Amino acid sequence: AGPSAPKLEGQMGEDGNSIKVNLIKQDDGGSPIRHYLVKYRALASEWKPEIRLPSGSDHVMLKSLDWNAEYEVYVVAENQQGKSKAAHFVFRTSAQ
Repeated sequence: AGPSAPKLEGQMGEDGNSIKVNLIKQDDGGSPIRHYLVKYRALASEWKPEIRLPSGSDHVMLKSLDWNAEYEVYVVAENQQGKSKAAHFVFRTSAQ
């Protein structure tokens, strides 16, 4: 039970490996949502030191990743009355 997994919109910075993951909400039940659990990995190493967002954020970010590499970002959310499944955002970095 609980909210539905967030929708992750991808904004890539012209730096080549600067990634902003925007967390769009849709169904929670009056938005009783609490922060996000964000963990991501690349096509080289898995699960990097994950991060927990503030209690009610808008996005999560990662900077200075491997060039010409693929990345997987998994974002879970918490809610007053339980947890909300993980949504998966996938992208690739630019070339150095």
